[PDB]
Amino acid sequence: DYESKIETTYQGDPEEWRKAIGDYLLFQFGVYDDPRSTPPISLDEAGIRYFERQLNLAGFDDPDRPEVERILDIGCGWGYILKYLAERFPNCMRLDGINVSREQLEYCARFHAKHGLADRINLYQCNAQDIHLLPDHAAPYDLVIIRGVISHFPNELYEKSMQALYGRVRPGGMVVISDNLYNVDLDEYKTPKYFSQVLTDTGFKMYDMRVLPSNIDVARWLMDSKANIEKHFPHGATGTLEELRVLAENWSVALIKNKVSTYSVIVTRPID
Ligand SMILES: Nc1ncnc2c1ncn2[C@@H]1O[C@H](CSCC[C@H](N)C(=O)O)[C@@H](O)[C@H]1O
Repeated sequence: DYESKIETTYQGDPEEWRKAIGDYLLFQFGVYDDPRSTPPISLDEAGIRYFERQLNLAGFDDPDRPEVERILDIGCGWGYILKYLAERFPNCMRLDGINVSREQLEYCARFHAKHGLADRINLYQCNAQDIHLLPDHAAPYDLVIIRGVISHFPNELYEKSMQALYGRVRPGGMVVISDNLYNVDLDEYKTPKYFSQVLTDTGFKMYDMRVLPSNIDVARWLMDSKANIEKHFPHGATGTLEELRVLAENWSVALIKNKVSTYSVIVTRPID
């Protein structure tokens, strides 16, 4: 039922999703402050510049760092992050994606194949808590992406997932996380502290943690996706797209009030 509830969330025609969240189908917000972004900044542009800023903060614009031989994308959505990483790391011959959504994985497979990446990118129906089942234990991960996923995890699944992940990360390896955390510890009519503590308790060293994108940039992404749904589905969106259209206002209000932020959380497995 856990996986059924996530399958329902991300089900529906990817071609419909494109009209709402952009052609790249990236679904963890974006940054609007990149000097390379020419206004008006699209959801696609905001989303990929946000990911590029995360990789910059994780040290991947420095050439004096180890070769990236193996990549994991935990909760790989509609597969654009894996496609981007295959082009950014053209000598990386193994990029693994895990997802519980069969419809997203079926789209990922077709999208990657179209781009000649079917043999470099491996896609698994695999819950983050079962990552011990990923093949080739001899090849640790140099780079792990967890972009807008852990919000779907009960605390126990988050802890077990990070415990499972840690042993499979190469010492010196980077885990690049984006999640939507609460700044307020009360019921009003995961916190940064708890979120960070799970990673450090696991044995990861904190490398960089910050609000990113800014509250106003997350609000802009949400209100732009809302405008997209209202323009492209004037007669009514349904399921997750209608929920997104409604959540956009309430979440944007929470963001302006600083009740919630999106955090860039980059940890490393220590070279010990
Ligand atoms: N327990 C779990 N194990 C694996 N993937 C999960 C998961 N719970 C949620 N997911 C996946 O996490 C994703 C959340 S949406 C984010 C998608 C992508 N990382 C992006 O940045 O666009 C979805 O693809 C969802 O199916």
